[PDB]
Amino acid sequence: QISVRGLAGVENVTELKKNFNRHLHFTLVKDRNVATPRDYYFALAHTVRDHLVGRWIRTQQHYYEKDPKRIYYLSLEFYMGRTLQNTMVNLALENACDEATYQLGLDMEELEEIEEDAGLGNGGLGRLAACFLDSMATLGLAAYGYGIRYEFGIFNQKICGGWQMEEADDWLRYGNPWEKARPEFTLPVHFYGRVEHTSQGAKWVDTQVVLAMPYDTPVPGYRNNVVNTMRLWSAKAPNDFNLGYIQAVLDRNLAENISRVLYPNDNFFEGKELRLKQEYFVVAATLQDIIRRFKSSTNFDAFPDKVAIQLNDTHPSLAIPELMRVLVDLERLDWDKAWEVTVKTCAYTNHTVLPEALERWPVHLLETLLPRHLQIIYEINQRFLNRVAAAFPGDVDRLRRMSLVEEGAVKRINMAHLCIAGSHAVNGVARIHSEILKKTIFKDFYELEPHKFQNKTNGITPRRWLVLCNPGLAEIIAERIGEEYISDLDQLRKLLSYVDDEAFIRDVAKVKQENKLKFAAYLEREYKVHINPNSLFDVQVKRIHEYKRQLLNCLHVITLYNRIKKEPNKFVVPRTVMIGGKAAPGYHMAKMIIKLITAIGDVVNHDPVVGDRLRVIFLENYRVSLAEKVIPAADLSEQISTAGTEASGTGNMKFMLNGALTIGTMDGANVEMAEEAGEENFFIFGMRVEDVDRLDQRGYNAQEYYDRIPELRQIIEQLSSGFFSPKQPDLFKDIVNMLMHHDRFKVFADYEEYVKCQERVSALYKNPREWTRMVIRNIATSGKFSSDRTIAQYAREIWGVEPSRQRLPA
Amino acid sequence: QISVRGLAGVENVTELKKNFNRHLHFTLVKDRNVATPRDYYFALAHTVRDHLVGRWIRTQQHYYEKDPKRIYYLSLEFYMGRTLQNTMVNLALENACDEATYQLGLDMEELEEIEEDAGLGNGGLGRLAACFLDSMATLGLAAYGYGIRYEFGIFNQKICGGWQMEEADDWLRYGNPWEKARPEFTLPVHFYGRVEHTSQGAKWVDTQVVLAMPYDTPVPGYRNNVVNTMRLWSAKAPNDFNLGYIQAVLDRNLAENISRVLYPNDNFFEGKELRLKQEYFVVAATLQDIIRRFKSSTNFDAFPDKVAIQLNDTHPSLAIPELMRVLVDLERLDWDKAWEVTVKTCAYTNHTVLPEALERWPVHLLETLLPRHLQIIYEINQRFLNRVAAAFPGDVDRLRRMSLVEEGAVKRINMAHLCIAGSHAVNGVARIHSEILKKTIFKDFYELEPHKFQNKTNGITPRRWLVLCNPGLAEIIAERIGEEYISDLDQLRKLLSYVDDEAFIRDVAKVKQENKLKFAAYLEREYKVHINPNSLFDVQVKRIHEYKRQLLNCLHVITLYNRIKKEPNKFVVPRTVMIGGKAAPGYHMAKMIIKLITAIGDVVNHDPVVGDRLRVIFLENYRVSLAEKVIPAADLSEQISTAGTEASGTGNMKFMLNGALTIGTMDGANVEMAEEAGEENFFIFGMRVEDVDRLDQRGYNAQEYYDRIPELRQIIEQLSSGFFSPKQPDLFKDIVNMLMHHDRFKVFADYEEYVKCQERVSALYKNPREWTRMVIRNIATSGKFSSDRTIAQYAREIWGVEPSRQRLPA
Ligand SMILES: OC[C@H]1O[C@@H](c2nnc(-c3ccc4c(c3)Cc3ccccc3-4)[nH]2)[C@H](O)[C@@H](O)[C@@H]1O
Ligand SMILES: OC[C@H]1O[C@@H](c2nnc(-c3ccc4c(c3)Cc3ccccc3-4)[nH]2)[C@H](O)[C@@H](O)[C@@H]1O
Ligand SMILES: *Cc1c(COP(=O)(O)O)cnc(C)c1O
Ligand SMILES: *Cc1c(COP(=O)(O)O)cnc(C)c1O
Repeated sequence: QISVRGLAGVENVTELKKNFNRHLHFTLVKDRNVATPRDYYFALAHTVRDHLVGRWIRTQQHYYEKDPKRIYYLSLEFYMGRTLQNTMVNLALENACDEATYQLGLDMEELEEIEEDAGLGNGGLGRLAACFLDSMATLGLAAYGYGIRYEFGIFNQKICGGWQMEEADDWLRYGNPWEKARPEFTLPVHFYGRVEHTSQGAKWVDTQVVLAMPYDTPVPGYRNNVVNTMRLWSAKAPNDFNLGYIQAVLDRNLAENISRVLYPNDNFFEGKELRLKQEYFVVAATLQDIIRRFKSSTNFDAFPDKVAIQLNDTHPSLAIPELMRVLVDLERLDWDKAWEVTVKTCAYTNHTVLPEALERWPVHLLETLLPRHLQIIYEINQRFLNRVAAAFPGDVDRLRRMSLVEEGAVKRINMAHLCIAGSHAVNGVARIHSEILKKTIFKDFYELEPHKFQNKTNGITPRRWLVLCNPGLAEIIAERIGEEYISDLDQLRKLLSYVDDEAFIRDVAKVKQENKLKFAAYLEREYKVHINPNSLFDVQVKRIHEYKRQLLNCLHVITLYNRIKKEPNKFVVPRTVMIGGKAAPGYHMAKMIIKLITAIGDVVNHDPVVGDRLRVIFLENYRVSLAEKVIPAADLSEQISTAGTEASGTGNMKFMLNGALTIGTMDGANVEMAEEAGEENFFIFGMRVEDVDRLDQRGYNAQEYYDRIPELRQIIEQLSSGFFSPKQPDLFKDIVNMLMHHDRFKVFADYEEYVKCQERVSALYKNPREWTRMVIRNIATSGKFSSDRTIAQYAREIWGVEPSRQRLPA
Repeated sequence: QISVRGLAGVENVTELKKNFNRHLHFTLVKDRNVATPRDYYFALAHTVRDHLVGRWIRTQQHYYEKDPKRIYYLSLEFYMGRTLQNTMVNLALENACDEATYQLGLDMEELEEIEEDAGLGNGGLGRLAACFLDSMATLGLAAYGYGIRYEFGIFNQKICGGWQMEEADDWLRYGNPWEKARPEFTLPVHFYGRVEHTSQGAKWVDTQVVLAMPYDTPVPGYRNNVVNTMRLWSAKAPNDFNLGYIQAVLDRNLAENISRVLYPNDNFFEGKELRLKQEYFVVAATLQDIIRRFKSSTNFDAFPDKVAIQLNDTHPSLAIPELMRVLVDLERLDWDKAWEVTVKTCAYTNHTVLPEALERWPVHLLETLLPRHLQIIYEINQRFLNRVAAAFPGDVDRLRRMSLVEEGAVKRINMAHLCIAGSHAVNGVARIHSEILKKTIFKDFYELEPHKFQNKTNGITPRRWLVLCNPGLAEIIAERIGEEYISDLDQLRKLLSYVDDEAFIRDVAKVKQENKLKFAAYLEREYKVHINPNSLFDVQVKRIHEYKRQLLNCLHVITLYNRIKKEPNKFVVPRTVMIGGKAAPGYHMAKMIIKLITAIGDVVNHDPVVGDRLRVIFLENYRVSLAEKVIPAADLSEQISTAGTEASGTGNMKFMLNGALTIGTMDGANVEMAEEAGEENFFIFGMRVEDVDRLDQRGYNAQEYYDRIPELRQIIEQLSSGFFSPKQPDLFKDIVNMLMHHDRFKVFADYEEYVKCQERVSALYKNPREWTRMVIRNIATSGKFSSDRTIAQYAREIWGVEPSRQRLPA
């Protein structure tokens, strides 16, 4: 049908049909009389997987023979989403499978919808890990992702009575055809116990053992025949575990609970023992696998020449003291040599400055669970502080601020300080964030070791986030500039030559229109909701958090409602305002925000005076597969965090690639996006970081804004008095109280500029030709935000390896 | 190589090789460079499984079109053992796979040893269920086995310091290539709740739900292209289960524990709640599946024409009140009609008369767990007793003895009484056992409903228990009488014509000798134990229980030792005495018996005066795959239970088929075996049932035997004084105490006859030609003990269906 989806050759189609029927009969044990759509999905998935196998085996043999430096990306989250379509895209099989299935009487798009998301992450951090794997494979790097195979991923969100309810995400119920269990590379992981000091060093004894069993998933590069591996560990009890009899077998559950469920926090730390066990489990199993692979090529001088370990935040920070433990206690290296190897091997990426998100583990927990690691941490700390004291003699307060050990009520280990001390490179995730790290929270570290600190601005994969989710747009671009841009996104700059081309303008606007119709139809089918597809699609999708300021969007929505009610017969640009995202289960204020959004919808959507001029829709169960549907359909991307809080953002980038304009603050990567497109082509508003600092010095007084802005005061009075909750008039009083007295994120301070800037959006939308020209200028300058660019920078500036676009043979 | 293993045609071998390599690459994702023997095993298993699929699909379609009466065999145990070799035997693929693997550089016998037993049973009852499935398929019956997929089967036994230690049998760790998950036929099962009585009947409300997910395993018939199904249910929590958040997900374990582990008792009942949940789980899920299949062909008049349910002991007895519940509460049949359907549909097999093995559930447990089932049971009881009272007016004591409800301290439901009341047929498992049921424990029931009571003597499958485990014997038989006997075992009578044929005598004795050499070598390899393969192999393998009298065998062994020590220079026929079997983990006396056996070995095996004249070996981890090795190698089969206690036995039959002579009491099926072979060809000794009764009336006084038999007294003094436990002299005093004061099984009363009869065994073994002639007379008359005979009788006399030897097309 369309060119970027590849060739449907007669031979290839005939073979795909034959293999589909083979898997239906032999693998699934069904005939066509009794097969359901789910059986058809599995038959297709097995058929496509068969095409990965030879390449997977060949890629791994190639790494064994060439022995390149290997890159190990360690993360507690990999937010993969669905695999079927992505695999077909990367192997150039999409049109062939469409034709084969069409010839068998089946619709491939309906089969794709059956697959479960692999939801092994919370949001941006986990999704970044997934983009990165895709880019590493596309760039020919010998890379492995290592994590945990959670039995239950991020919860499924249902909305009941306008409230979030959580359901378990039993993603493995029907089987996962993409993974291969590897019970033969099972490894032991130790917990608890005590330390004995012999004449021949320290020994960690009397430990409890849990087994780590690996499951491997293929990660195909884009049309280069490289298939890398994601290795996820699952927890198993040993067979002599607890070994009256029946209870001992049932208690195997205690050990296997380590890999049971993903902690559903985003930007929020809690010191729970189970989470610490998860973190050590992944590190201990991973490092053993790494060492085994290194020895099969005790000269550890060469270890950093053959191995890089990238820490995705502090969540796998125990890799530092575990590497030391192995080298000192088991391999018998002297401390100083071990430390040299460790620092040269490890690098740390920081993803947040919010203080409540930073991991600070109580010492008593580490003492019980990981007594040897605590000894090693103290020794790292004493040696590190000895260096600080030599460089800044007499600066006793600096010694307290830089310590890995925080004093107090409960002594804690600051894991971020541990990661900086033990890594040769430390990076933030957007230019403004990296600068903030050097000026504020890690200023002391930067002064001691300035060479360590870098920036690596985030990116997204253009395979999933353009070709897969928006083939119509990919196609109209390819018609003009060819297909090379899919793996070299900077080539999108060539589209600036088409900003005045009437045909290109028309085709861009047509693609958006088709995507909006398709999305409006999806909403009627699966959720019984009617929307005007000629309205401006105003979209804010991301996790629910005070810092992301869904509440600021709420206040705009109410403003627009109130203005319609005041002058009902005046024209206004119609909007469909869509907000979606999950709240962490124990985060009360986030749950109240969801309820506010649905309550505003209840009033607005049923007011006959409003008509179809304004609709407010809460999009339930926001996840990767839903992002692939709504992002292509958006007109306006809402990126409105308080300046200084969103370390990067990556949703922002996905919207820019797919032909939405952005309204946003100068925060995170929004800064760089505006720089690349031109500020004239972005809707920028609100306090800059320096303005937030100035208000903090004077003291933020929300009352002042209430007193001076009548439109704002009317909204607060409506919230307080029960206008949006007529049966429970005090329902929203905690939201009102927070906004008026303890708002850390200064929602009222950006309200006036936000409303004014939204009026400019509406004005431009009235002129479709000019809106579309601005869109072209955004898509054309989105190339910097390819994760291929990001990964090339990590490779050259941190890992010491050279990317390659060279194909392996098929 | 050998004829009964089938043809190795060039085409077939070429195809098997190609498919093996295909599964190695695509299914296992390995190349030959990195493949282990376990990978080779899986590649073969997938290759053989592919040959089952078409036949499986075709068989199930055939049943759908013909709509025969369906037979549902309900069991809490299916002791399947390994599947690979059995599948090849039943599809005639054994020589072809041997040749294919040989051509690939692999030894198929080494690959077979990798497979785990499916150990989903305790011993004889579970193994009988497995034999039965094999026979039902071979006889063309539309039969389904239904049970539970335990995550952990019967424990692995290790012997440490001579004591039994238990390890979890994590049989699924590497995957089970034989099963197919069917998550689409998942069904709900209800627990707890309460009953409401409306105007429109009783309603069972406020229940907790557990899901039952089925896994299907193929059961191939012998060369008839029929493949039936074994459907095993696995427990899953619903997704809203308990739905702070993290704990709710971890607590899904509570529901999933239902299918976690097999209770490891043999002939011993304990009233644990988890076991009751297992029993209801299997019944509730099964009956829904049965009803669904019946409706897809509300006229329940025809239900017993299309359905038979066979209850394997009382373990699935809740099927009776559950069928009633469905018909009355959900389908709205009147009680009397429902009851007619139930009784005509259900039939009950009893497997034991020991009072401690009979299920008697406390009422308070049923009241909490299954309140509606308890109401239905009481109503069954009241109606049943109304009939008793009409037939035997004034016989108030009969009403108390026959009640389903036992009065007392704790009121209990007698499940056996429930099964008799609600079934149209009740059978025992050997002629003597069936007679005992009519004269003793169910006498009252027999007087009320004599037509219900039948016998169905047990049997074993000759596919597993001759062709598979002893191909050399199968072959020498086939050379004389052809191959038809494999599915018509009565044809073994033709071998009586060869009792004087010198060539046949030689070949029979040669096969035994080869099997003994192979077994002696297995023992040196895997267990570092040396044995004389010219010695008489004296074997007692079965679960450890007082009633089975492993202790009587111990006393003989000590007697032989003591006689050697007394006259060291006299000739005695050398023996290797092998005892094996598992003890239930909480059965203290069974555990002490194992320790006694190993302690006797410690002394005997290291006494230089004994030499290789006597060796005592405890065979560790006795299970189906070990039975297949040791049974072909045995000379003497020890079947020495106290008369009246072993309902049938089935090990006895396996030994008779494989060319061992039997020493045994007139108990269980030993009676019928002696009748078929002739008493002159069996080593019968000891009290008959009537003799045991006479001693019970007078009172058993063990002291009398101690006082009169000097050889017995010497042994008791050696046990008491520490001769076999020099470091812990009192170690065995509980065994001594039991034998002297509270032996329910009268070990001393059969001692003198047992020793005398053992001397006759030794005398015959000295004359190999006459020993072998007697063996021929046993093998030749073993045909009655085919489970094909047993199943044909169930089919005609209970189920109302006609077996068929007709082949389906391939
Ligand atoms: O660079 C990728 C993205 O990382 C996000 C992030 N920054 N920190 C986290 C974070 C995620 C999960 C969890 C924590 C922090 C703490 C925690 C504790 C327990 C379980 C999960 C989590 N996520 C940033 O907010 C976002 O601006 C950035 O684009
Ligand atoms: O007909 C097949 C065989 O059934 C055996 C049996 N008779 N009762 C049981 C039995 C097995 C398991 C369990 C129970 C009884 C009670 C129990 C409770 C809990 C768990 C398992 C078990 N087993 C008989 O002892 C044997 O003579 C016969 O050949
Ligand atoms: C990209 C993405 C995110 C991150 O969005 P932000 O707006 O950067 O927070 C979160 N969740 C999903 C499912 C995503 O695809
Ligand atoms: C046949 C068999 C049994 C039953 O043996 P009995 O001597 O009848 O108790 C028990 N366990 C295994 C493994 C068997 O194969």
